[PDB]
Amino acid sequence: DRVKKLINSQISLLIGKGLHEFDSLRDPEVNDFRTKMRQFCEEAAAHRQQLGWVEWLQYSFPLQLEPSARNRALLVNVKFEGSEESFTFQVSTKDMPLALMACALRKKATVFRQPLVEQPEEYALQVNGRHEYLYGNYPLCHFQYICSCLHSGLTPHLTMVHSSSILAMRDEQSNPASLWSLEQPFSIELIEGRKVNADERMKLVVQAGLFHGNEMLCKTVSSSEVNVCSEPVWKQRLEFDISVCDLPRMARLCFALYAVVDCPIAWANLMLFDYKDQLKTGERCLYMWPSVLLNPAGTVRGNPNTESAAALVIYLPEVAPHPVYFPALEKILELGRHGERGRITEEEQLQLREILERGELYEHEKDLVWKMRHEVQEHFPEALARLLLVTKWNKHEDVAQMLYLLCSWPELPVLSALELLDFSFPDCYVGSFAIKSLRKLTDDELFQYLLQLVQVLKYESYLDCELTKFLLGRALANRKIGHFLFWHLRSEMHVPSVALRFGLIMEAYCRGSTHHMKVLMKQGEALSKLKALNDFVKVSSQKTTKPQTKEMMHMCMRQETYMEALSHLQSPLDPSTLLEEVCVEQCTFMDSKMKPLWIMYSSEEAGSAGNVGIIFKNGDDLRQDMLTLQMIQLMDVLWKQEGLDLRMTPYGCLPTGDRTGLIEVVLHSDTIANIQLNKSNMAATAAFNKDALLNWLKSKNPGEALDRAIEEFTLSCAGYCVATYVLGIGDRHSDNIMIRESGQLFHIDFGHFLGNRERVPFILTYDFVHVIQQGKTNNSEKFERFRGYCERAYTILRRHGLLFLHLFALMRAAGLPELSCSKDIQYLKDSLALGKTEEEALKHFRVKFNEALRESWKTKVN
Ligand SMILES: O=S(=O)(Nc1cc(-c2ccccc2)cnc1Cl)c1ccccc1
Repeated sequence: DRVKKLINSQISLLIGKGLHEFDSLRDPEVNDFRTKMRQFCEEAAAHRQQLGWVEWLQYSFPLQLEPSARNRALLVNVKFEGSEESFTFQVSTKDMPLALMACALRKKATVFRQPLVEQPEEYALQVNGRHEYLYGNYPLCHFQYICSCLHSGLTPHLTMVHSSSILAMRDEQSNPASLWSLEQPFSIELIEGRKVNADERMKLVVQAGLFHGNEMLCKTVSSSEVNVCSEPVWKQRLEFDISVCDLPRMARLCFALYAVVDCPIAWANLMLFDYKDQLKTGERCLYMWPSVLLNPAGTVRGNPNTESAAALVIYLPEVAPHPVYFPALEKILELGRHGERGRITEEEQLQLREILERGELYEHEKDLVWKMRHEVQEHFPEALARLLLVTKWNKHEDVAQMLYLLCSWPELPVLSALELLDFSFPDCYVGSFAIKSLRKLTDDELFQYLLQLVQVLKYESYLDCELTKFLLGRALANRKIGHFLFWHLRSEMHVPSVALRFGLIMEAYCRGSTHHMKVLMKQGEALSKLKALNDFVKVSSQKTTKPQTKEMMHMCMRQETYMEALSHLQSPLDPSTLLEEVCVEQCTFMDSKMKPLWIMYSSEEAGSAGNVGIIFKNGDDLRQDMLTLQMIQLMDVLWKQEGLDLRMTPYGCLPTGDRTGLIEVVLHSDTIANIQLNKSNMAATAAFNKDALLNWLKSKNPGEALDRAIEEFTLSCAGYCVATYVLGIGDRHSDNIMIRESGQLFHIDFGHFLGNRERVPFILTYDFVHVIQQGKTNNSEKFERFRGYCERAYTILRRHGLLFLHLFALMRAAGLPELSCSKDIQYLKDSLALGKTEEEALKHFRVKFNEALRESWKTKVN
């Protein structure tokens, strides 16, 4: 009672929408989702509270392993929980956590003078001051943390945590106690319009279309030209060239209101069948969306702003004296079960094999694929997507035959399934099949494609769908998936077209984890304080000097409310990272337009690893930066899987709200511009500006350490050269290129990509060529090693080109201005040269790299 009320108020606060607003809609679809998903999520919670302690570690602290894992001597520091005493010992990189734990237990038994009761099977290793653990049958070098410690030269710091301490964690965090006979053409009545705004010199026209995804089910139909006014009256029948029996389940009726002398005013879409498969009848008031002509990919829910929105009043006629439902799967299978099998020649079989292993088709090739659909199922099951595109979705008998084959179709690889989630495959059985083939995704693969799967939610026609249930069950079984599902949904609550669906998904999730809701509320409280702090800085910076604005910012941070809200939270960029004590004296802001905040933290328990920073940005849209950074991280994963480590810096970037988000601070790094300022009285002051970077690296890496710093520079430079080329990242200058003290180079501020439209050439800078060449004019041994790294990295990506295309195609749903149409994805097809052999593509890359070298020489000549 009292606790249910508190939880409801806490969910309302967290999701940024009062739960009463869901009830105020008196919508049965909203109500059924809330009830079904509350039940499904609470069952997930009860399953969790009973997990074994190692399974609970898999839930809460999923393993962070090196892509390769999916000899060498090592020093490790181990302490036991609650002890100020630690033990430093030598293990091998090939040793398993259990060997290290048994070594720590022998040390404790000798130091505490007792033959211990505890066995190493009773413990897990926590990374000090982090929500990260090392457990399982994996050598130590396979863990991201150990791998990171080895490369940086730092000593791993671990805590032996007993099964009883993990079980106390689990307990503390528990939840509190018949259509086919209807042959008449499809038709509607266009009654009237309301709240219409347009030039009175013009006329109003309503264009109407019937769609199955992106494809027209028949020709579009227009109303008559009526004079422009606030309340236009049509009262006319619009008839389509499609029988009511041929309407597919996922048929959408799309509208566009416009003014003619073309002038787009608004658009609205609706599904012809409801969420309970009933064919819609009666009057419908369609609260239209402003047009930026038909928009089939647009949401099928009305504009919530009923006070200002233009509205179309339509009538769906009563086609039968009884409710008509879409036929059940059993009746569809019955109809599709019958149909002649393909009996063709070996030559016509060779023409079919040529096109199925090939990508648009000619009409005769379509009729052949459809004829040979049984052979597609039995010998080319990965060509399901081609066959689905040749199916005539506007003929219920052809759809029945396709659906019969699909229900016996073998499970497809993850790559094929991601393609099948595209809006070009709108059928709910195709969608269900795609999800079934994605269930085999590992948590690491799911995490990698989470952003795209969340965007796919904007294509969903109904609230209760297989994709939401899949995403919810996977989020409730893995805290890190849960974390990022919440934030991707939360960051779009200011968008009216998704606020309902997203708010309901977050409510359902919260029912499944009360503790995690409170952890996320703490993150929201910090973000709330950061926004108020940033507004103060924006105002102050325009009136006083930077050291004055910085002092006032510190004073505001020093307030009890800010110190409490800003300290002891999980990072929204990484729930493994704990943001403990805010280091006020170290906090600052950037001189740029939006004045982003630089917030520093420290943790005594994590030591050096607890020294972390976050950038809070308000005023810019960070979605494209996040997508680019995720794509670079995917490149890094793919290269490491072929044994190529290009020493990339895929730092965190997370939109959290309306033009609001966080960026991970990469410590011990500076921009090329600051280094190239060539300031006097510094360790890097150069005779020639070209020496500055190398002198800076020399000062950070004394003696023998320079060699490895030049090598890290070369590797990351090859990785970023390929990544910016493939992704079309332009506007690259000295202030958006950074360098780490280790020698690693990385890119920041990714506002423009995919050539944005001017095709971006491969980029080579003489300042970077100089470091690669170890400060020598001619050093083709070092330069050509660099070109080899570029070529190897490029050819690895091309081999996974389809994965990038499928993910970028899913991202079209994001609404990013630079990722709107097929032209934007043409850029990625061209940069990866996928319509070529590896020989023709490598030849082409060599032409572009040599062209970039000749361009770079225009700077070398001087
Ligand atoms: O305004 S900023 O603070 N935004 C930003 C900073 C970083 C960043 C990340 C890891 C270390 C360091 C800076 C990444 N992306 C962006 Cl858009 C910035 C700082 C320095 C140069 C230019 C822009």
